[PDB]
Amino acid sequence: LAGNAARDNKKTRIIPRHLQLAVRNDEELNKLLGRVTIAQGGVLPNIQSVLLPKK
DNA sequence: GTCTACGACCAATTGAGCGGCCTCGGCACCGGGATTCTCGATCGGAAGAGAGTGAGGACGAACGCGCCCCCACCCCCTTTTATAGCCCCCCTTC
Repeated sequence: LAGNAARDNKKTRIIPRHLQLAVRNDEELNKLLGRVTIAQGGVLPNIQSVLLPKK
C-alpha cells in the first residue's frame, strides 16, 4: 500500500507520508495501528463537508 | 497416569549480516511561464411589493307589504207589549 501511495504521488522512495497514508487509508491497518503515531507522517487530507462553502 | 517428542543445553562450524566505504541520481529547491481559482463587479435568469381588472359576496339599507295587538266603542244578544203585512212550513183540498 505504501508503494502504491508513492506512485500516486509520483515518488520512487517510500517516505513517512506514504506510510501514514497507507496505514490510515486501509480500514484494517488503521485499526491495528489506531493507537500508533507515525513520526513525520502527518494526517489524512480530510475536511468536514459542513466547513466547505455553499452556493 | 503414562510416555516419549522434541526443546534446552553444548560444542564446533561458518556465511549471513553489520560497520565502513563509496557514489550518483532521486529528490528539492528555484524560477519562469501557464493555469486555476477566487469573487467584486456587471446584469441574465427567475421571483416579490405594488397596482389595476374583473368581479361578484354579504348585508346595510330602503321600500311595501303583510300578521297580531288592541283601542275602545258600536252592537247584538236577551226580556216585555201593541200593531200589521209579509213570509215560510205544514196541513188540507183537490
